Amino acid sequence: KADIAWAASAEVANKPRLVFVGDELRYAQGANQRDVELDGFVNYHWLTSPGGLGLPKVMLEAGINAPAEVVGPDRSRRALIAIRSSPWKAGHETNPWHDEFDLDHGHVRYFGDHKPSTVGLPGETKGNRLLLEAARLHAGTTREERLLAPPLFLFRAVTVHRAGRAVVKGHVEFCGAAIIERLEHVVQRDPETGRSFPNLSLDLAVVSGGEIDGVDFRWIDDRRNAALAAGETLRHAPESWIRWVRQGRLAIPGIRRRVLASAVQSSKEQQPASGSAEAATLQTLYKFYDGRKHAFELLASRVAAEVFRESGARYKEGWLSRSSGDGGVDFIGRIDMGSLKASTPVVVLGQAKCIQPTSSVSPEQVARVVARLRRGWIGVYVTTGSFSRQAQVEIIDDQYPVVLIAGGTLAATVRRMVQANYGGDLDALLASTVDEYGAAVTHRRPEEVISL
Amino acid sequence: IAWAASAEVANKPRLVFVGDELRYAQGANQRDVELDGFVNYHWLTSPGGLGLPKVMLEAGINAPAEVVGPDRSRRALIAIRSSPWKAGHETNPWHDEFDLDHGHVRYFGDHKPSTVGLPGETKGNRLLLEAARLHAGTTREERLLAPPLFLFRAVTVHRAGRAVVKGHVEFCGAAIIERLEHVVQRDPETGRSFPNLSLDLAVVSGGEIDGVDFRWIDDRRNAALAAGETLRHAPESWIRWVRQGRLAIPGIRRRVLASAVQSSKEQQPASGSAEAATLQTLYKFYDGRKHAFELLASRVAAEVFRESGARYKEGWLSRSSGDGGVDFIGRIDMGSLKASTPVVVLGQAKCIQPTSSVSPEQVARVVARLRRGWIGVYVTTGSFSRQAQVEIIDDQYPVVLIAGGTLAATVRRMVQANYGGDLDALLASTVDEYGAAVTHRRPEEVISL
Amino acid sequence: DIAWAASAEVANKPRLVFVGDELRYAQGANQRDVELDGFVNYHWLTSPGGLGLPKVMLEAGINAPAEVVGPDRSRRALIAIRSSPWKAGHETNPWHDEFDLDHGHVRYFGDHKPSTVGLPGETKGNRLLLEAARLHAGTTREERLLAPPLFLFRAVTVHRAGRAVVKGHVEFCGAAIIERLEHVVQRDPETGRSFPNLSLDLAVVSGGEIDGVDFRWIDDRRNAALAAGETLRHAPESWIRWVRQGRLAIPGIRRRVLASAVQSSKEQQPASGSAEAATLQTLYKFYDGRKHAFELLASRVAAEVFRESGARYKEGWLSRSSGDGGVDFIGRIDMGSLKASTPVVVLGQAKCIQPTSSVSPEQVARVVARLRRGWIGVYVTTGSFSRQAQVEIIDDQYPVVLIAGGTLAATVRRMVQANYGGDLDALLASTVDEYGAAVTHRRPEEVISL
Amino acid sequence: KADIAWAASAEVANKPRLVFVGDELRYAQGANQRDVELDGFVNYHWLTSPGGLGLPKVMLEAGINAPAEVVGPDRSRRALIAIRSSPWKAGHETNPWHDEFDLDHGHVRYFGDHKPSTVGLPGETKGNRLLLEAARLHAGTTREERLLAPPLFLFRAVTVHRAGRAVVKGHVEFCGAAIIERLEHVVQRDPETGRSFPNLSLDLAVVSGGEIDGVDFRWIDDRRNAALAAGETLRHAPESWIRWVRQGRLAIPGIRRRVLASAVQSSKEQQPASGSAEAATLQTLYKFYDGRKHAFELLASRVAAEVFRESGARYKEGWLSRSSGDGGVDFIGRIDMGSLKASTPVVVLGQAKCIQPTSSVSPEQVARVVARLRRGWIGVYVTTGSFSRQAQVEIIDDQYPVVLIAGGTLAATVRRMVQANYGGDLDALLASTVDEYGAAVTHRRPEEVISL
Ligand SMILES: [Mg+2]
Ligand SMILES: [Mg+2]
Repeated sequence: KADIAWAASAEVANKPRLVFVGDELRYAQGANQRDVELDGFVNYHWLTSPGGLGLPKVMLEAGINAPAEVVGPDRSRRALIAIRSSPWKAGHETNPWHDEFDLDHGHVRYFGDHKPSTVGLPGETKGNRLLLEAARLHAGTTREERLLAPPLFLFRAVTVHRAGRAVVKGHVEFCGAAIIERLEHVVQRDPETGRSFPNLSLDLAVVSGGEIDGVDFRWIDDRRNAALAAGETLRHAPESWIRWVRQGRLAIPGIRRRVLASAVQSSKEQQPASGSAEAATLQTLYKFYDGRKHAFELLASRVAAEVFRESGARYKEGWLSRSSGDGGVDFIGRIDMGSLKASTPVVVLGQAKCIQPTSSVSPEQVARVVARLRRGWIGVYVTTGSFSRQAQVEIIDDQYPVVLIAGGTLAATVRRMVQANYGGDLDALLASTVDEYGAAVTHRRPEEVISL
Repeated sequence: IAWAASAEVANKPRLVFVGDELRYAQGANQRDVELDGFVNYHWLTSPGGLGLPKVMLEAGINAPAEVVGPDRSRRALIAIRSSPWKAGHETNPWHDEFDLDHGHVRYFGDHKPSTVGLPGETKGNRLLLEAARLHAGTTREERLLAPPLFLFRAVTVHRAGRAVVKGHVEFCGAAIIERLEHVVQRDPETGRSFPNLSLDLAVVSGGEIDGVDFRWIDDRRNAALAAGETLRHAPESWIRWVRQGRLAIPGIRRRVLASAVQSSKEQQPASGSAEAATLQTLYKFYDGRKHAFELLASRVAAEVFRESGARYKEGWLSRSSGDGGVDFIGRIDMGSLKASTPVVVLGQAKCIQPTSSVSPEQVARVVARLRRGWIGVYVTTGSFSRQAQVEIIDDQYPVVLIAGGTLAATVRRMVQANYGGDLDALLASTVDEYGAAVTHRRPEEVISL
Repeated sequence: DIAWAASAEVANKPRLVFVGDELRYAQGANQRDVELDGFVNYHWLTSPGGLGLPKVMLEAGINAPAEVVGPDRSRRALIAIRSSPWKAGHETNPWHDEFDLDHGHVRYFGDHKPSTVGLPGETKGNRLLLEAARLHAGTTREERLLAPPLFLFRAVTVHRAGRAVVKGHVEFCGAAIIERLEHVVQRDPETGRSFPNLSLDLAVVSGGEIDGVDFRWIDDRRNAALAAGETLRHAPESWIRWVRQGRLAIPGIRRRVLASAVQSSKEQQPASGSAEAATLQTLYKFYDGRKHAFELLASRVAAEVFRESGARYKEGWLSRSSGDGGVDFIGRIDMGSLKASTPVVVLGQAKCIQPTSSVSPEQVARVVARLRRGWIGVYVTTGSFSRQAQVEIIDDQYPVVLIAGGTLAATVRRMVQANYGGDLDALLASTVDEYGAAVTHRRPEEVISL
Repeated sequence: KADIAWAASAEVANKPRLVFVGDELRYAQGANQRDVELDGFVNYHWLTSPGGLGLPKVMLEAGINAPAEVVGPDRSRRALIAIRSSPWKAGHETNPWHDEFDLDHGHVRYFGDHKPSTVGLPGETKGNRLLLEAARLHAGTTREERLLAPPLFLFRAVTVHRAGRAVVKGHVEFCGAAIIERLEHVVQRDPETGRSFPNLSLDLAVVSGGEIDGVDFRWIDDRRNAALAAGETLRHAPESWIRWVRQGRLAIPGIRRRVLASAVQSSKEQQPASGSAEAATLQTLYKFYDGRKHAFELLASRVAAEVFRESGARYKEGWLSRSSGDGGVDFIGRIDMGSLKASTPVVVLGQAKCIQPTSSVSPEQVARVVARLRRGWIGVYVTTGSFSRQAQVEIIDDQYPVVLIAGGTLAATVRRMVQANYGGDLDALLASTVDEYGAAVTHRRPEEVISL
């Protein structure tokens, strides 16, 4: 009876049990601990506590959860804290005290479980007590305290579909492990009685799984192990959390989870391939348009036009704002979105800047264009050089409606315009943009492109 | 040819469209029409042969001599000339404000820091006061004498082939003085403050033609003609003003929309079309099925956006809000492949009788939700009210409109061009095979997937 | 030394009271009983018998114990204030105390009476308020240490044994710092007298870990053997922070209660039979036919509402003299330094509907849609705003100020009582005769030139 | 005898004495009331009280002045109140609570005559008593009370030079007629003696002259005319004033004097004048925050707060976006626009930039802040330097809702903050920003400031 129960624990201790952010789990009431996948999804109780360990379940009810206080040769320890929130609304805001999940930037604001009927002060409820006691450890200035600091695992109630219909109850979503970076006392007004009650407000920093966005659940097996030390649990623990226990609060901005919407391109993958014809072509473009910026602005307008038409959308070229000097906007255009005789106008603000293909564009120069954009307006930045990482990061993060055109796209679109209606001769378009054509500035308001 | 030439001038209409670029040269001929690729200004104001000198148009306020008639004396007209622009450096808070699309222009008088005394000691402002007194109105006989104000702005042009900066102007309609004020301006050169005049002006609607018949000027410069005899080549707007007064101003001002307003008939399918029948069946089906009609709306809007080559990608709905109306979310990839930028598409739907129209506020509920980088789309079985379209165009609301006509048209080719069946399966699809696809996600998350 | 046991008990036992606590207030009650008639004894909580100190009287208005003489200075321990809001719609006085405890803001008026001779304030209350204001704006931490905390109390109607009972009970509303004190001129609707008085903006500080205070703070402040710097050991963290930093602490120490900003139709409308209700009736019955005169009135009302804060508001124009459209009127709010400030274009919409009717989210959205970047909106109505409209304004974060029946009626009451001497019909006539003249056809952006 | 006198008074009553805003008047206490021109300038005493009237002088001593109560048949009334503002330091102000003139916007911030050694509440002094008795009528509840209201005529001591020789004393200038828009309690501290004292602060609304940029002094003659009733004294009053008498509070935001002037300031104008105490303060600021970025961000948060408080808006302290590194947004606040009952939250984005006081902020740097602004949001840029002219014109043209705080504004605001809270001790403030910039940093989204 001992050899078997031990060999099973060793068996589950050998195999890794990974979870990932977004993983739909099946949280069933009275579920076993053997079924690896219940009802199509990975079973919760098995993932958190396999049957091989011989350990009881880690309940995940609405609010704050925690298993028994782990007593050990190390010290008294809290294994972990399991958090669960809802999304179904039935109110006015619905809540001024609603839990906010910013997983893309690794930050979650979560509110305590103090009820208006709770007789006492935060936190007489088990949940808030666990939260305070853990907060004291997360605010630890030593490794001896941060080792004891129980990991807060996040879960989110999700609606899961199958073949037909949608199941709202019975499923959860792993959101990650987090550090308690701030705790506050708040006052929430219960609308049922119109009476104010106190509560807790946690600012949490979600740590990123290295190298892939996930967590090995054997770490929890380590935490729950009453025969282990606090330092003996950092074997299957993510490197970020380890770096937190090793460093402190100063490691937070470096280990905090970070997810962008779209991909970011380096200067090398924005510029054409080294040695290719497009490289020498871009160099000749930088050499030719170094003296005159305006012809480069006209070129940029035409290029932008061909780029917007490349997708399929109907584009209408407007004009060029300036004839001398510099400004925030260099050229104006318009995009008719939809079908013919029903399409809606979208003003296209354009900025062009000729620069070394090795050089990159600063985010403030892009922002000088973004700032002029009103509702229903989009932008386009045309350059010979590349775009800095922070530029694209700020664009993606803040959801900036700006089309980026670096060396590569410029070279390709121009090369397509050299073959289409230029007849191979590039100096034809190059010189045509220099004289005659460059005199047309129109000099009108940007929103007046709609009228024509 | 003495009076016969002047009578020959009174036969040929000299219509001057609002926006016509004119050639203004120092010592320009009054006989030659076209000058340097442009219509000569001096000939336009004074054709020569009328026995009348050319109406000068120097910087700011101009006016010809007083006109002596058979009864009473009248001022012919007032010729204004401005000059934009400062090449990306608008400097004056006392700059003239031109809103021709709504027939409104605010113009500032020509008092100068050097000018001693109060406005208008200066000739221009003096003329402005004198005219404004008549523009006040009260009686129709008093409005009858009020001199029209013709507006011009110096526009940099292109002489046949290459650009020319100075020596060219641009017509800007005829205006009524609706407000006179005294303002104080600080001269940047000196730093000291000087008084001046500020004028709110209503540019009247031309009527059949946006421009005006310049023979009106000739009639007003005609000494033999009386005041009430000068209103024959004048726009009906000005006549309505002389009749009524300051009350007729809202209904006579120039009104220009960037686009055209469609009627209910053209927003609906042809009266005898099969698509009209399918539309009627659509309405009869989704009368009490809002959610299904909204999923359908998501699909239809998706196919409409797709029917252009534009890289469109669908998403979800939003029936979670909290007693809030349902809206579908989509996303468009803007520009070429790789060189692309996401755009969130927020759409709403309303199944109404094909005869019924959508109010401006209902569309505005979609417009309001739009953050920068978003576009809206409204889908309905009925039509769209005039005022809604007006507000969308005028205020430049980025919202795509799909009436019953476009709806039925796109739906008709959305089934028997891919389904391999009929409309019934789709009507059942939006109910059963669609179900709940709203989720609890913000519209911004569609660009993150 | 024998009573020093009870005194030590008092000094050692934390005596907490929370914002919203119901206290039994009886003048003849003793300071030894902790409970009286079902509720906590006010006089015990404020001045326990173990201290042997006199009672802290809570007369209606402004109260303060005799000056406390310390080894260093002579300080006023505290200033107890008892307001009496009483009514759901309000009383008859246009200048009544209003509470925004969910945001730690209280508009409170001085005790200057119509029958008061001289300048504000020859009355003891206003005098105490000014003497307190001398310290609440202390130029040093030492001065701020002497500053008497304002303890707000507020008469209420508790639900006891005999099917609820009015009077005899007060409500603790927190400890306050005087943000602002200005000269105001009020008018008694009944007597007809116009008199000066003091208008005070008060900041109810955040309690921190608890939503209230420890009255041992008051015990320390009343202790004549303690220096002012020795009395902060039981004071709120927000208060200590204020004493240290001064005015720089106020924006971050106000009490905040996370509560639904959505209001019902009953809250937005006056009481069933209040003065504001009759005012609203006169307004609706008057402006039922003509919408433009009401647009003018709404312009004035929006102006007053924005000017309450002390903001730099400048009127613009009225859009249309006939017909209907998206925006009814235009104004502006200069924000920043007097030398270099940025203007905020204000877009207004007026709609006179049945006071029982509500404004739809689409009707609000017609206004919100017109808002450019840097622009703010305002919607004025005789009716209310639907729940969903407010929900969408909160959700999608619409920069729009909502002025419904109650706010309109109250504001109009103040305007009438302070400019036309209680003559509503004069104001109405002025709106009818002057609306046509206050109309321009300018773009909203042109308001910056004003 | 009687013929000449009565004809003199009649000829004064039938002749408009127009005085414009900015006019320089010769003021001699021993001058006569006959000469209309004294020492190359207009005689003050003649202008304010012509000899033909036979009325006593309207003395203009330093501070607040008022003639004897006019015993009219309607009742007793005050003719007017003549304010004289002592200084123009041209930037060399040492007292933070000096009177501020903004005549281009018809606003004047004025301060009472309460002295540090004054015993009693404001105002036991004659001046403050005059201002309070006046304010009683300026906020008159009826048209008649407003008819009784004595107009405030503002005068500022000026240095004149008509021959090429500057004369510091002896001459004053007209600054229009004003309405007491606001009268509030305030506490000042004389930096000299170091003594703090209470006083009155006033927001004055200089009214629009209408057709003329000034007033006709026959209005004053009529108010001083004891034979005239109060209602009969408006015959030569400005239209704005009559409109105020009729309407009341509702007229004020529409009758303020307005002067159209360029909002663009030079680098010299955005900086405190050289040789001033304020310039020394700015020097100390730049020198102290030359290496500190985030401390300067905290300080900038505080300063922004104070400026918004000056505007009258209710500001709410939010947080700092980061404790380390750089970014677009440094600090976040909130403004509850409207009244207590009816209001809306306005998110405030802030950016700090401790550059050289001679260095100017580029359009791209400002636009990096503007680009982050949604609707219902406002921005604010705080710098030790100035803003480039191009940045300013880009702000004005596209109407960017951003508050500009350059070196001068910053320094002045800091001087007032220090004098009013730390007893003139700047080190306390600086150390406060250095020691508290770490615990003010949160990783929340700017929209979360509505919950604070
Ligand atoms: Mg309206
Ligand atoms: Mg910074």
